[PDB]
Formats: sequence, structure tokens, C-alpha cells
Amino acid sequence: GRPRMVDVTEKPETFRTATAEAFVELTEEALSALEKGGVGKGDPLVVAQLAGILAAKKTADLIPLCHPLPLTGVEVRVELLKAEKRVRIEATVKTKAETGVEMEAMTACAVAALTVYDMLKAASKGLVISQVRLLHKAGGKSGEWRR
Amino acid sequence: GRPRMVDVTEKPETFRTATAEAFVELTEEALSALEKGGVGKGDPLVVAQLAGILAAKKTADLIPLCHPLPLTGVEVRVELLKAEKRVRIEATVKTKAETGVEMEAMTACAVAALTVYDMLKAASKGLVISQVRLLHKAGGKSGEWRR
Amino acid sequence: GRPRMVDVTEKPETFRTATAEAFVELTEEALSALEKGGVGKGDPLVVAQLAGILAAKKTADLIPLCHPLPLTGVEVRVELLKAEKRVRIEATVKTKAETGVEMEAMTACAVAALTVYDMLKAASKGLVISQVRLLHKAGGKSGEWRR
Amino acid sequence: GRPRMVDVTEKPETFRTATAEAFVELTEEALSALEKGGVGKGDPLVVAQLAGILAAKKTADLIPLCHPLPLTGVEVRVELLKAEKRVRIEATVKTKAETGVEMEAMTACAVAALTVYDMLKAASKGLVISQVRLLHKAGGKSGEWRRE
Amino acid sequence: RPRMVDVTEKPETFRTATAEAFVELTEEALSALEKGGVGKGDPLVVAQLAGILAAKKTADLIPLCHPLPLTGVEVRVELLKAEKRVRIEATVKTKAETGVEMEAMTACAVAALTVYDMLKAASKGLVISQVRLLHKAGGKSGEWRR
Amino acid sequence: DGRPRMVDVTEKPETFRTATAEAFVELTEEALSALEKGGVGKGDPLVVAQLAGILAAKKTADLIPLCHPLPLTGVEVRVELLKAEKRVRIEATVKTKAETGVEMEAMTACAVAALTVYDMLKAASKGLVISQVRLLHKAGGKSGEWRR
Repeated sequence: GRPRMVDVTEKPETFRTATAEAFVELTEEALSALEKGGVGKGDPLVVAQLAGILAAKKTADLIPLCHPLPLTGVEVRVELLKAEKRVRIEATVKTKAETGVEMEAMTACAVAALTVYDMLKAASKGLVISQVRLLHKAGGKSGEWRR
Repeated sequence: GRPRMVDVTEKPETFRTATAEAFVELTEEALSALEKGGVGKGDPLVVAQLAGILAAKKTADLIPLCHPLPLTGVEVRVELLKAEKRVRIEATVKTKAETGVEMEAMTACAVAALTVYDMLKAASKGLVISQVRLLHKAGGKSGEWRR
Repeated sequence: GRPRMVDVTEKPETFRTATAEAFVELTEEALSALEKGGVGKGDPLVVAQLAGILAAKKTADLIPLCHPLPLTGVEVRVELLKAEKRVRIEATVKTKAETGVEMEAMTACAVAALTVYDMLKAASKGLVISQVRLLHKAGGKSGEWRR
Repeated sequence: GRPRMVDVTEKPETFRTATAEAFVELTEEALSALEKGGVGKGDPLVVAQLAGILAAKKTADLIPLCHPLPLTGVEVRVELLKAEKRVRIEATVKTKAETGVEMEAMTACAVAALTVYDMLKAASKGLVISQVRLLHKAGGKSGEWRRE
Repeated sequence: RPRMVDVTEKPETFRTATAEAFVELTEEALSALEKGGVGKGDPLVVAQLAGILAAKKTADLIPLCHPLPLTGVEVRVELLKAEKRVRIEATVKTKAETGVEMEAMTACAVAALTVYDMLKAASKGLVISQVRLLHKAGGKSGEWRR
Repeated sequence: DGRPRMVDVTEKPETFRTATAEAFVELTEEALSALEKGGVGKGDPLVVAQLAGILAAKKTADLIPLCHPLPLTGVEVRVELLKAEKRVRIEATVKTKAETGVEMEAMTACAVAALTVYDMLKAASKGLVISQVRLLHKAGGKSGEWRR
């Protein structure tokens, strides 16, 4: 029952993809600050979107048993859903390897969300990262998965 | 709109503390796997708890405008709330500095949550991380704060 | 002779600051691409500016004998000098320590320049990072130098 | 202009190579100290050459949109051009991948140059890193390229 | 001069390596270990995870080491009470152009260092007696064992 | 508890700390022979290892889970060949001004320098052994001086 990096040595390298999303719940004082350009640290969404891409590459360094893999693609979307006072984040990671990139996609979303928080923290300490969840995955033995 | 790493050279040095929490909602399959020791990768809670502490230390590397700071204390708790079918993660970070440690606490919880996910991913890809939020903080200009 | 991280343990801690700059020479093709918004990878200046801030924090990990130290302030500016077909980067770093932060400022500028190259090389592989040089530094026994 | 790590998933993996160079212009005092063995921190060229190799491997961590890839070869040369009062750095990186390694070669040279600066700034803060540029690349769709 | 040996034209093949390391304990460190540590947590559990993490960080620690995609990592940290010794074993696997001996060695060395960190409050004299390779396979030179 | 934690030292004073460790690499005849020739073609083993040690001291917090990250104020590493003994000796002294010791930084510096010696010579002999990584001295902290 001890920790281990699962042996995937005898698995073929195949096209892999994963998509996840996360949301940041906005207060009124954070929504208005966001529309005016932030709290003085710069564009919250721009900094968070790039932070997501970087995070995807740093996933193996953050998740102990995660496999170090070469990434062939990373897309990150950070948008304001004004009607919901919510910030939606989506990330898709791709690779050609023996194991999936769900952690990379999830991590990109979680860190981008953490960055939105960092960029609006001044206006509202109570902002909440609500859900971080997988939306899609394809490539491995189990094939395609849809939320 | 340009990103900036807020200058804190001209700022009061005080004792700082921040506490955050996060949750991972489990499916029946994941709960069962958890109670049996995991999916074969090791104890989900033990590995996630350690991941949280490591993440606290890597915060400045993940959050673009976060200040690199010496951390004097990090406590992380990852617990199974059986009846609620969810795992609760709590993290408290302390330091003596010119800037707060809310991001270290938030990041610790987010990465611990992501690790719980990685450790149970095989049972259910649909597990959800949510409610990553700050619970307490003190030492800043804004003073004491509690959810 | 033998490499060493200079012993500065018994040196008094003082305010430290350093400013450096760097330039990236552009071709007409790269300039044109820049004004249209990039080559398809995104805004070259925006990405490079953040890369610079991040690079300042990673300095000690890149320069072998550099002293690791908490930074209290990081400012990075990336500007397009159109008629000159040049991108200028400037960075100022601050802290309170026993050694200077010249490297952090130099590194921030260099990596930002490297990122500008990455964001535009698809247009022209021959782009050149012309210079990376110090402009100012203060602190320590021996302060106050300016080019 | 939204940032993105270009999708190269379906591109075939091929042998890639890239070579770049950089220079550090010296002052009389830097040159003198360099010839004496440094400023007391150690041999500037030796530490810089090793720093360049390490830098190549850290390229993806420094350049936001760069693809993390497995490097299969890294050569770095750091030499003093006494007459020109200049230090020349050259680096050739290789890999088996879907994208080129121009960034790794450029980064290796830039960081090696930064390290030379670090190893001699105690003698002269005015040293200048100049001409970080690509000299050659090959292996991809575009084919061969060389600075003429 | 230093170089990352060019293995671009070498074929990708299954490669594996196993190494081990020991940490000699004092009576006081053993006593502390048996009681759950010095207050920082379970020494063996933290050390075992540190070893896996170390395997992944090998290329960043060993200058001329090649960065490669690891396919498997196993680490075991056991207390040999009577001997007053903690034994660490690690096996790394991959499909690459170069071996993973460094990954296995580094995993054992860092796990041992972590055992030291987790118990040094009880005794500063703890010793990492040795780190050595036990087996490797997959390369041009094929199989090797101590 | 028995659960991991980065010990709370927030209220402790920031004092001058120092630590010295050593490590050895036992050589085979082939490795010893390779060393005297300048290595196995990857470069000077002792030179690369010495730098690796300094770099390792700085990466200690990133390698040891519960170690406190702190600003190092000094790092010295020596890697020497003890011919008659058929082995390489490594010693490292680390310094800082903090609330916790640097025994880990000194121990890690020696361990990684040793691993690097192995990497730089394993082509000659895979049976090289890293023996005795141990602390020799440390001062600062409530416990005071301590010497092997």
C-alpha cells in the first residue's frame, strides 16, 4: 500500500488529450475591480491564463506520483461570465505518451484560478475557487471519457 | 494593465499567518477505494498531505507576481469525512515578512486536492475539487480576517 | 581558482537595488508580425514581460554561484521602439540583503529578450538580442554605480 | 493574441539540431582579472560553460510557451578572444522531437553569458552581453538554416 | 570539457536500474523513530516519497544527465531494527536512449538524506553509510549486477 | 502526531549558522585510471562534481520535503582525489543567518557531488560506491557547537 509511480513501461505511446475547467466566484468588489483592470497588479485574466500554461508544464513537479512527460500542446482560456459573477477557466493538454495528461489539464486550471485570486486578493479576501473538474479525456486503454 | 510585483521593500515587517481549506467530493467508487488504501498507487491522504507542504514552498514559482519569502511554518491536514463523502484539506502557513502568505495557504490546499485526485483518478475521473477558500489571515495592513 | 559562493554571512544587511536593460533587434517581418498581434502564439511583449518577472525570481537557480535571496520588488518593462525596429526591456529588482541584485535584473532582461525571440522567431529565425547591460545599482559598502 | 503552446501532437518526431552564440565584451579590468583566474569566485569560463549546459535543460521552465522536450545532446564552448577583448559562447543542442531546439541553444548561450558576467562583475559592473544569436538549425519541415 | 553526451542516434530501448542506500542509526535515533519521529512526522514515509520525487529531479541535479520520460519508479524504505539501520531500495524504468542508473542512485541518496532530516534532531551523527548500484539492464552493454 | 509538518520556527531568533559534511566515493582500478586520464569523455569528474555540490546546496529545500527554505550566505565545496586510498573525498561547508540549521545543505552538497562523481565515472565502472556521507561540524542554534 506504499506510494509508487505506476509502471507504464510496456504501454505504447499514443495521442493523448485532456480538458478540465475551474471557476472563481466573484464578489461585487472583485467584479468591479476586474472590469476596471484589476487592483493595480495588472490584468487578472491575462496573468492567470499564462500562469495556467506554465502550471501545466510544472505538473510533474507538483504531483508526487505524476509521470514526467513531453507536452505537445497546451491551451488555456480565462473568461469573465458577467451574468454569473464568475470567472471560467478551461485548459486542454496534449501529448504522445504511455499515460494520460488529466493532471496537467486539472493543474493548469487550478493554478490559473489561484492566480485570479492572487490578482484580486486585494479587493476581496473571500473569493472562492469553486470547482476544478475534468471535462474530457481520450487516448488510453479506456478510450474517450466525457463528463 | 501591466503586471507588477508590488514593491514591499518600503513595508512593515510583521508576523504573518494564513489558513485555507479545500474539498474533494468523492463518488461511491472513490470512497470505497479510499477506505481500502487507494487504487494501488498508495495512500491518497498521506501523499496529498505531503504534496500540500511541498506546494507551499513552490508557491512563488507558480503564482507569477507572488513574492519569494522564507517560510517559518507549514501545517497541512488532509482528512476523510466519511458521512459527507468528501475529503477536507486545511493548510496554515506562517512567516515574518513584509507581505502575506495567503497564496501559500491557498496553493498548499489546491495542490493537495489535485494530489487526492491523482491518487483516486483511476476509480473515478469525475471527482471534483471545490471550495478552495481562505479561512483566516492576520498580520497585514487590513489586520485580522476570518471567513 | 575554485568555484565558491562567496561568504557574506557576517556582512551587514542593507537595502539593495539594481536596474538593467536589454534589446532585441527586429526584422521588417518580425516587426510586421508584432504589430498584427504576433505569429499565432500570442502577444510577444505581454508574454515576455511576465517571463522577465518570473526569471528574476529564478535567478539563483540559473546562475551557479548566485546567492539565493528573497526579493521585495520586481519591475519589468517591455516596450516596442518601432522606428528603430527594436524591443527594449528594462528591469529593476529590490531587496534587503548582504549581497547585490545585479544578476536578478540582468537575468530578468535576458529571459524576457529570449521570450521575445521565441514569440517571433517563426517570422524570422535571425532575430538578435543585441545587448544586456546594467544601468544602476546601489547598496552595500560600494554603492551607486550608473552607466 | 491569446498565448498558447502550439499544438504539434500529430507532427512526426525527427532529429533536430540548433546552434547559437553570444558574446560578453570585457573592460581592461575584467580582462585582467579573467587572466588572473577570476575575482575570487572561481574560473569564469569553466563555471559559465557548465551553467550553459544546465540552462539548456531548464529552457522550458524559463520560456513560457516552449515545449518541454527530452534533449539528447548539449555542447557548450566558452572561450576568451584576448585580442578582441571578448568572450565567445557557442552552444549546440540536439533532440528527437516534433519541435525545434532553437530556444535551448539560445538560452544556453544567454545564461552562460550571464554567468560570465556574474563571475567578473566584482571587477567591472559595466561588462556587456552582446549578440545572442542563432547560427544554425535543422531537422524540421523548414529544413536547413544557417547565418551567412 | 563537460558535455551532455550525444545520444540522438541511439535506439530507444527498455531500460531499468536498481540501487540501494543505508542510513546507520544511533540508539537515540532508533528510539525516536520507534516513537514516530522527532515531531516532524514519520521518517520512513516522508523519505520514501522524497525518493520518488528525487528520481524525477535527477537531470536537474546531475549536470550532464539526460532528461528522460520515466515510465516507472519504485522505492522501499525499511527499518532494520536489530542492525540499527534503515535500508532504501529503488528501481527506475524507462524506454530511452540512455540508462537510468543515476535516477535509481539519486532516489536512494535523497531518501537517505530525508531520513537524516527527519531524525537529525535526535542525533547529528547519523551516517549514510553507502549508496550503490545493484542492477541495470537494457543498454548496449546489457545486464549488470553487483 | 506522526504527521509531516514544516516545524514552526516563526518566533525563533535569526542567528549565524554553519555546517560541514563530507562524503567519499570508492574507486575501482578502471575508474581510478579513467580519473587520471581526465575522465571517460564527459569532462573533468572532480570539476563538474564540485559545482554540482554548490548547486545542490541551493536546491536542498526543493529536495528535502520538510526543510525550510532560506537565504544561503556561503557555500564551499572541495572534491579531491586521494590516490593512495583509491577514493575521492568531498567536503562541504554551508552558512546562513536563519532560524534553522544548514546541516541538510551541507549533507546534500556532499551527496550530490558524490552522485556526480559517479555519473562522470560510471562508464568505466558501474560498481563505484558512495560511502560515508556524514556531518563533521555544525554551530549556531540552541544546541551549540557539535563536532564529529
